[PDB]
Amino acid sequence: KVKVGIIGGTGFDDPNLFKKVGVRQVTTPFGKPSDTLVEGFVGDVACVVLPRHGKGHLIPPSEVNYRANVWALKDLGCTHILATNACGSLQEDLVPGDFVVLNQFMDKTWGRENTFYGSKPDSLKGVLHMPMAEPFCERTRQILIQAARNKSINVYDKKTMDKSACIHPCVHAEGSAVTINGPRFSTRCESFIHKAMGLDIVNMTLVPEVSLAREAGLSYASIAIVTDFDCWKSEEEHVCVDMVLEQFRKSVVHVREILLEAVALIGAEDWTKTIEANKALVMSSRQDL
Amino acid sequence: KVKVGIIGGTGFDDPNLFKKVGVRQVTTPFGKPSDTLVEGFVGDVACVVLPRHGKGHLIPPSEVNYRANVWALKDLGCTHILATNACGSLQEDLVPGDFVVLNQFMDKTWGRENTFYGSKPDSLKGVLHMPMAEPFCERTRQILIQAARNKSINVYDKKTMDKSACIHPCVHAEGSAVTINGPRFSTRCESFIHKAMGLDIVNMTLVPEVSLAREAGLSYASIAIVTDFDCWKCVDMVLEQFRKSVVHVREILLEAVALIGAEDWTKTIEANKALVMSSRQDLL
Amino acid sequence: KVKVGIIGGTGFDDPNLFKKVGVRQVTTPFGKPSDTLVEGFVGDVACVVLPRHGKGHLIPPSEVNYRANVWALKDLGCTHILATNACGSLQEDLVPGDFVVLNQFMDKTWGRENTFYGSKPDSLKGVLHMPMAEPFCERTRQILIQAARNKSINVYDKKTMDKSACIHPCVHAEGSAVTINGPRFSTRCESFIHKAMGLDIVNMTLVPEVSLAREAGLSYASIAIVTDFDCWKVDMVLEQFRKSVVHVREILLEAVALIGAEDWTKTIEANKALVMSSRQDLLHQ
Ligand SMILES: Nc1ncnc2[nH]cnc12
Ligand SMILES: Nc1ncnc2[nH]cnc12
Ligand SMILES: Nc1ncnc2[nH]cnc12
Repeated sequence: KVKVGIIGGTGFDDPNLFKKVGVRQVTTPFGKPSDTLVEGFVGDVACVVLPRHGKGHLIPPSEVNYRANVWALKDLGCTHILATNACGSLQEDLVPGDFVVLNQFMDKTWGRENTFYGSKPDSLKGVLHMPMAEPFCERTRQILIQAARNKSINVYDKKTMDKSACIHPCVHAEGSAVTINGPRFSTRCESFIHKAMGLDIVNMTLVPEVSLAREAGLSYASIAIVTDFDCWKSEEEHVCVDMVLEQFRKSVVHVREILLEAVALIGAEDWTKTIEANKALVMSSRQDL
Repeated sequence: KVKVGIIGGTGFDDPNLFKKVGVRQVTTPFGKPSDTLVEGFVGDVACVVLPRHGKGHLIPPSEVNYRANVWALKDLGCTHILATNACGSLQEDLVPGDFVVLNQFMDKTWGRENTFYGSKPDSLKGVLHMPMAEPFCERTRQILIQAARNKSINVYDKKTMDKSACIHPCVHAEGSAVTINGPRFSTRCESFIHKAMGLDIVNMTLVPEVSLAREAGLSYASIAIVTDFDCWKCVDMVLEQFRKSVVHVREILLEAVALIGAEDWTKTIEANKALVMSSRQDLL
Repeated sequence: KVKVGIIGGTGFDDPNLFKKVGVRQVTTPFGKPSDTLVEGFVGDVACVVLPRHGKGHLIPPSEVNYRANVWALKDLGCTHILATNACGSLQEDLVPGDFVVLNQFMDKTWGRENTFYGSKPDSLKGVLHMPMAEPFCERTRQILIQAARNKSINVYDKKTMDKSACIHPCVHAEGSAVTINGPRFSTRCESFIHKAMGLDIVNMTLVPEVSLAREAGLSYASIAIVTDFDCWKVDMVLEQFRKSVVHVREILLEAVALIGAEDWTKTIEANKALVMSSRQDLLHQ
């Protein structure tokens, strides 16, 4: 059957999503995960929760062992990963309190281990060139959107709905993220350049987590929590740590509701062909073979 | 009391701007700084000078230990840092021989240690998320512009003056820089792309120096020397002009130190320190 | 005094361009190269070939030791380097099966050793700031283009010819590449941003290879093989890539012959003089 890993960002250190069955420590060919993993059940759906930044939020986005976290969830038999990401908005219609079910990204990270395969010692032998045109699992994306509908959260889809139909607080049914390396926030100059490229939000944690998930043969979807307008607007709306966590409290209640419904909706369907296609995509991407 | 640190770039490998009182061979948690630090006074204002690339200019931009350079100045009690940066112009009105008091940047560096904090080698415990919307100390920026005026150098502010005020050589009162990693210069393709993004100049050394200065609680301002047009558009004349630009910048730096020491900075220093404290993600 | 090195990418992990005269297992001051280097002759012209990814194609683009590859070729006496690079098209008129003799690039790589000089122990002493406005050797570019003409391969020059004179498959007489770090391909978002910038193709291996070749005082030119459209827009592509490899081999063999047919004394002089004039450490400025 299925088993859903949850990767919690800011505000989701120990989200108490179910009734904790146990705590498990996993070892990985790529090092230790950010923390031990909490195993349990949402309904009768197996679920495991892993905080991205560890215990007391001591691991910055740039130094998170994304390889170990994803592989640990794969090792425990996860078929899916749902992840949360706090983010700043680059557009007027994405406002604090909204959420975004991302479908695209632009990568500006560096110095992070972004692949399981290579020639280095602590890498799997081989060369893996994975396609990433649409880098998320689309079925799992639509689960997150449907979970929002089931919880009476407004859903805004810019592909068919105009900006006059956008009703806050809402889940944006698509969106593109630029992932910066951190730990600093962007300059106004960088923020305007990203905006001019058409990007919707900026975060620090999406990449390479999303890429490694696909490399691992797992279905991955992310829901971003809009906490601020980055720094392209007026000075009082400029992002800081205080502003990011201030918006978060009312949002985490709704995000947790979305995540819990999504896990149940995943367990209500058959994923046999999707899981097989995920694994076959990894094999067809090996260019050493 | 104020104490002004100066980080000298290309053309300032061993400036000797004042009668030196002493020299400090220091070390920091993040390693050795680029060279010995030279101590003296401009009037009654204490001043410390270090060459970004070392006395021999043997250290390329991506291998400069920016963390050690900023922290060594912090350890000596510096309240300000003034820095020079040689650059290429991406825009028609910024010509070789001009200067730019930068107020913005777009970062394309990689592989450099750009934060004092983390879970990394030598890094301090914690997670620091500094706001960087306007990344310089604005008071110190205006002191640089004011020093240029008192040195009879034309000041051009495109936001507030007409085109006819752009008389060369001039100090541009604002501007944005793309910081590339080096050591190679840009291709024509890259230069065209950076120009289309609206950037004013290209350089190799501003980042992470400016970021670490804010992390250290110090007021930072940069004055860039336009040394040529980047390749979106004879070397004996360019070299002679750069020598004149170095003379102009030495005089701006010396005047700037005196202007800084004429004002009180208690509030700004405390505000710099408080911004660091409120940026600790692990503590909130 | 002329000797042509060849760096083969995808489709050239086991090149077999000429009869192997000698097989060199070399080391460099910057590590070992991707594989043994094979020496031989194309006609009377000495030649050296090296698979960028190794025979097993086990080395991904970001882990290739570009320093060692370029330096090993130079240590063996090479004056030129011809390189192949598989790529995706970002433009309508560059169709799979076409080739591109590149003249420009935009670099989005990171974490790769991109210079021979510096202050670390595994680098040469000094600070080298190389100009790169037109980063390839123009004479060698034109030899690749002329080689395509001599082998009856269409050449499309957008500066000279009409857009309807673009007959496929063809060698494009110019073009710009974005080099991404890999190993993953681009997202649709990134592909559209790159296309919006005006870039022609996307690849993973051009940089820092082209930059190190100029640092080494060598004439470098690249021929890119369009294998697909990038995602702005399995067997039929494999058969199309098989045909592309055959015609790229023909271009490479002909280009070596054309290089050996001319005098390069002044060009080589200028290559070496550019390295020396680009030193900015003060005791060797
Ligand atoms: N403005 C911002 N930039 C990057 N990451 C963020 N996380 C929350 N707000 C952010
Ligand atoms: N064109 C240029 N690009 C980058 N750094 C420079 N320093 C001086 N000129 C430069
Ligand atoms: N689309 C693509 N992107 C990067 N490298 C490639 N090599 C072949 N096709 C490619």
